[PDB]
Amino acid sequence: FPRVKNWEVGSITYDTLSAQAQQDGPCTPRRCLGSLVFPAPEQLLSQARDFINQYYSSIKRSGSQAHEQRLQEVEAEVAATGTYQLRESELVFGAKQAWRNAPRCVGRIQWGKLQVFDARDCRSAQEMFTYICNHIKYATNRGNLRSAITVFPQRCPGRGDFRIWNSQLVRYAGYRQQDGSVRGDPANVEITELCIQHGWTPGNGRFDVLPLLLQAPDEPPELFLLPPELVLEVPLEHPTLEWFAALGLRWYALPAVSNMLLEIGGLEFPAAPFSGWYMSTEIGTRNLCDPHRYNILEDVAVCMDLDTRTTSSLWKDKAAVEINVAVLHSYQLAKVTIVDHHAATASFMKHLENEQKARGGCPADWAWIVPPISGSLTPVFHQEMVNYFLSPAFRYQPDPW
Amino acid sequence: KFPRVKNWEVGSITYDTLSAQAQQDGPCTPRRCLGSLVFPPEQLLSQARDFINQYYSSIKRSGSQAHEQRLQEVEAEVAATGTYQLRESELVFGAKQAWRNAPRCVGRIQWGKLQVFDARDCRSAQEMFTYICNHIKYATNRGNLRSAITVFPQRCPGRGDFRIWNSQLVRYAGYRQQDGSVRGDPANVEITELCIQHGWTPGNGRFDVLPLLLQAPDEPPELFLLPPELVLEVPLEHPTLEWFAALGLRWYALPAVSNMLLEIGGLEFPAAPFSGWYMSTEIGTRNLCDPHRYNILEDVAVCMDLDTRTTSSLWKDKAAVEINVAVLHSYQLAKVTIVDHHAATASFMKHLENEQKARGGCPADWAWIVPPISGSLTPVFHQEMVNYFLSPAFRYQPDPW
Ligand code: HEM
Ligand code: HEM
Ligand SMILES: CNCc1cc(-c2cc(C)cc(N)n2)cc(C(F)(F)F)c1
Ligand SMILES: CNCc1cc(-c2cc(C)cc(N)n2)cc(C(F)(F)F)c1
Ligand SMILES: C[C@H](O)[C@H](O)[C@H]1CNc2nc(N)[nH]c(=O)c2N1
Ligand SMILES: C[C@H](O)[C@H](O)[C@H]1CNc2nc(N)[nH]c(=O)c2N1
Ligand SMILES: [Cl-]
Ligand SMILES: [Cl-]
Ligand SMILES: [Gd+3]
Ligand SMILES: [Gd+3]
Ligand SMILES: [Gd+3]
Ligand SMILES: [Zn+2]
Repeated sequence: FPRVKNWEVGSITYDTLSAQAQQDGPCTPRRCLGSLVFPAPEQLLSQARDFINQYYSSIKRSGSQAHEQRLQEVEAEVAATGTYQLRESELVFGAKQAWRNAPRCVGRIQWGKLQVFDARDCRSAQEMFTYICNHIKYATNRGNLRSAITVFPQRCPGRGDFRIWNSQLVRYAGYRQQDGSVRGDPANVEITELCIQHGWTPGNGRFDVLPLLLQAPDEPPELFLLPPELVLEVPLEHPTLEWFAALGLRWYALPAVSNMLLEIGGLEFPAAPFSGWYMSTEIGTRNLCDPHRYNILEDVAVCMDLDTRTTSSLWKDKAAVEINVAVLHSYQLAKVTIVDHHAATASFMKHLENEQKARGGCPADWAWIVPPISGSLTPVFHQEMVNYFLSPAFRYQPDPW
Repeated sequence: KFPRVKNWEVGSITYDTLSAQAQQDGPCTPRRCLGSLVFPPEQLLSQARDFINQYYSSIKRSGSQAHEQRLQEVEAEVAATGTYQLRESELVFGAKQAWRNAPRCVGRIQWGKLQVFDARDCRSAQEMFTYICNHIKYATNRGNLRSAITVFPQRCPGRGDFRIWNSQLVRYAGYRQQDGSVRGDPANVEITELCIQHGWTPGNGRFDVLPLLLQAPDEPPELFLLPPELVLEVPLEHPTLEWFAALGLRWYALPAVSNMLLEIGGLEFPAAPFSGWYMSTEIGTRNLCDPHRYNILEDVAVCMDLDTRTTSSLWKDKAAVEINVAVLHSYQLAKVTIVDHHAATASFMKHLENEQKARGGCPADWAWIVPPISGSLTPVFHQEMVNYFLSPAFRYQPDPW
């Protein structure tokens, strides 16, 4: 059992939960690949059996009458149909556990507070869009954001997958330019090209909200525009740098990841978009300051009158701090839920403590948990962490194109 | 079997073929990644043979006269004595390789430029002290710092070992109180209590340079007051925050790690202090702002009149940046070599590209290469890395008590 130290306090714990790590990661004793971004009925049965065991533990009915009945039921159904169906309460529990198990998620203190929308009866891409609009409406909640997941029908033999082609429900277009630059978000060049290639009439702004490409089984993807008033956005201003508003920067309220696969008890939900609220560094630091994203850092430092001809002035660090201040100020002014990296990492420390008592450990990916600015100012920097894969889980999956 | 390694800022891909050589198993398994953990008789000939082959390939002299001859001499030496002595040039080449192979070292672009003082004829703590003193003065060089290592005698069976008890050659005292808490550096409370217990008269201050505890084989250590004119220190001031000087902060010029064990070709040097120059975040972020170190962050933020009542003002981030500015400015004013984390990480990316061409990869520990402030503002953040152990190497070792 790995010994885990907190270097700020001196605390020492043992991650006994990692011993139950089901699937295998990318590291070996020869080489750690922890920094890489992207590292049969009998086996369906053992995964299902384990998840059902998990579910009946959570309802304090382990080894009980209903527990055996469910195990027998699922085996009977896998024997008869090659698969099985989750009960509604199992789906809710499994979606929460998948969030709880997600090693790169700093917001997991919230894991038990998740609204699960059961769209497993969804029939078409048109119904899928309605479900998604309802998800967006509920989760946004006029700025008082609520964590939610909508679960579309599971992968099943004989039919194609439901897929949302967009990586998030809200994404800004990225248009390749006349010279070769990107106008808008360069992370979204590919999905933007697909939307146009699928009949979308592009804009030419820097913050054009993309349409959804929604794929019903064995169907080409279908284009759906989001009603402008469903997509809550936050114009970005800075509390003391009045010129900052003239940058015309915006970001959207709702982080809704839509391209990940939800795996529960061996069943796979390739379309299961989930959303919470932002941590300000995702926007201020990564989306706005990554060189390959909006890349505003130098322009902001220039406007700040910082000396950008030498690195030792720390103009990059000063400008990024003020971009993050602007993000926090702007979301608070708009009354849109947002958490700064200090509050978020402090709450994650409480999550690790809760999880140590609850399960004997917590899967955590240090390099993703530590914020991209001011890392060692947050308590998670000084916390050793053990990264491993538990199921139920959210998994990356190939793009459908 | 050759890890794909992507740089996410540029999109470029390489393969780490060098990882195929990793001798010492790291702490990770397919089951769980332990990458964030700080600290996770003829065997001698295999490592000697290997290291000798490394030497002769590096000088384009593999499979030619002097190579074979040297292979026999170590073979005969170990047969006749159970160990061997490194040639001068091999001690040199081995020290540079252990530095080159140090996965957590961001300054490895400098690995070819290293001054190696051969102290293998040393005998007694008095001899150590003048060797250490020669090193310190050469390395300090009136503030024009020069990377150096002094290699005290290797380890042999049946006889005690040379050890420096201090973790660094320059450490500040840590004094407990009428209330447990510490004045000075809390990192060094332990060695501070050993020095006092071995006869040193404790000062009262927050920046008393500790005396050295030097240990000749099979002897209790001997205290040594470092010549005060040989410990170059930098008073910390800020270029525009006039009151920053009044905080009385200082740091020393020379980072000289003196508790690590140098291993070359099977031989072990438990006393081999190496030094370079500081990266500014080490002082300004970790040493001065860690909660368990000097923990000055709130004191500077009070002086900057920052709103410390709400974490979302990012007052921690602002105070941290100014402390780092103060470090860089002070060292540059004192004309003491220092490198900021932007220059240091840009140089490390150049080092990665060089090493890719030279050796087919580079052991790099992402969590330590990425600086503790403004992580994603530096290029190494966006560089995937592979971590593994190559020989020769610097290894951690137990405290000699
Ligand atoms: C409630 C507020 C939430 C916050 C503040 C938050 C925070 C974060 C952040 C900052 C990341 C890293 C993103 C990046 O840097 O690209 C992340 C990843 C992630 N989050 Fe959360 N999140 C929240 C809610 C949720 C919810 C509701 C779910 C699912 C039910 C979820 C599941 C995930 C997953 C799966 C990842 C990727 C994890 C991995 O690959 O291991 N999060 N989260
Ligand atoms: C010349 C300027 C140098 C700079 C700026 C530099 C920078 C650094 C930094 C920032 C660390 C991280 C330590 C920490 O944060 O606790 C480090 C670690 C380390 N440095 Fe360097 N360093 C330099 C030279 C050297 C030299 C000359 C040697 C040895 C000959 C060396 C060997 C090491 C080793 C062995 C580690 C720990 C590696 C590990 O445990 O994997 N460095 N260095
Ligand atoms: C930072 N933008 C990209 C990104 C954001 C998020 C994310 C997701 C949620 C629910 C909240 C939040 N605050 N963030 C999750 C991921 C991924 F891919 F890891 F799941 C990626
Ligand atoms: C700031 N932490 C103290 C610390 C500093 C350094 C270090 C060493 C050298 C030669 C240069 C530098 N700039 N730093 C190396 C280590 C260790 F032990 F990891 F090797 C620890
Ligand atoms: C290459 C490196 O692993 C990559 O840039 C990672 C590092 N840590 C991260 N952490 C978070 N939260 N989000 C990210 O996108 C990344 N990117
Ligand atoms: C727990 C965590 O691994 C630990 O705090 C590490 C993280 N990265 C680091 N990186 C550097 N350069 N120095 C350090 O001391 C640490 N500490
Ligand atoms: Cl995002
Ligand atoms: Cl240090
Ligand atoms: Gd003004
Ligand atoms: Gd302009
Ligand atoms: Gd006043
Ligand atoms: Zn690992």
